[PDB]
Amino acid sequence: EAVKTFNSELYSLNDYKPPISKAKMTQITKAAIKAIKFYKHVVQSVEKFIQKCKPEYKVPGLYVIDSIVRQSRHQFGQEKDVFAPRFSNNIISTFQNLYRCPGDDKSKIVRVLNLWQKNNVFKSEIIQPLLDMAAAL
Ligand SMILES: [N+]
Ligand SMILES: [N+]
Ligand SMILES: [N+]
Ligand SMILES: [N+]
Ligand SMILES: [N+]
Ligand SMILES: [N+]
Repeated sequence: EAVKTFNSELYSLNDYKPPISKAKMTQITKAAIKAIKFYKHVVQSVEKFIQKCKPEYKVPGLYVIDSIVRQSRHQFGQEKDVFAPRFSNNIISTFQNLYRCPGDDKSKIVRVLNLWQKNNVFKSEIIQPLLDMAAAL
């Protein structure tokens, strides 16, 4: 139900040509956060979206992760945020999927990683392999 509403908004990305509207991203993020009880379902849905989506939607999918983790850290506290730790479990595979984006979108991913590193959204042991994966392409 809370997960149904989130899935609905997430998959609605398919109706749009990137870049995605701020208002749409906000709606997806707010739905994720309202559904914090079901954070595992939320993370699983985002990961599935990114695995299966067309190449033009990989960066939008990453922005969904970025938007959820930023809002959750702001709203619940960096130490208490449940989203970044849960996304970390499969993150190497998530990014393997993300890097199968158009070559003109690769820089957008590295930008996100650079900001995550600066703000310590993940520790170096997670961020560095993700940075290494960009360089290896
Ligand atoms: N998808
Ligand atoms: N993309
Ligand atoms: N939290
Ligand atoms: N959280
Ligand atoms: N992930
Ligand atoms: N970021």
